[PDB]
Amino acid sequence: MDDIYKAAVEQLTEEQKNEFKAAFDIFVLGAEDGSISTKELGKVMRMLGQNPTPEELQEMIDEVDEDGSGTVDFDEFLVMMVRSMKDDSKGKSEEELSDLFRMWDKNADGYIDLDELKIMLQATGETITEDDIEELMKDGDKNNDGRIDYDEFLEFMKGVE
Repeated sequence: MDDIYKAAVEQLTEEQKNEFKAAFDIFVLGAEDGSISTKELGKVMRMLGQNPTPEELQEMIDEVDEDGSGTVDFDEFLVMMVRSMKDDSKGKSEEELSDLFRMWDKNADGYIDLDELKIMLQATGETITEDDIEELMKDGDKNNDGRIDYDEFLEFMKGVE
């Protein structure tokens, strides 16, 4: 069963790449080739903050090792990593968008206005004249709204952040 995963890995994001070498480097501890033993494959999951099950793992390799080596290589890990992702109830970017929405909305309205837009100037430092504040608002507004909602706000940063 490699195809079922090939679809998840090919559709995955660069994130999985960082989280991979990030932890992988820990096990290998900066070595030439540190293949995480299957028996440890159950520990790597717990190290990623979660409720793994090393008891079921033994049942997997017992019937099929997906290779018959006894160790965990790159592909093996990358596959298992996403293998768990399957069937879940928590996977959205909104959670992260909520944070930003607040940074650009610190009052009690829940909408990014002209005054909330200029805030960007401080987020970067100092540059351009007031025209920058008006221009921006014109690039995000003037579309029959008069203001900047969430879907409109998050959509902006989703294309430049």
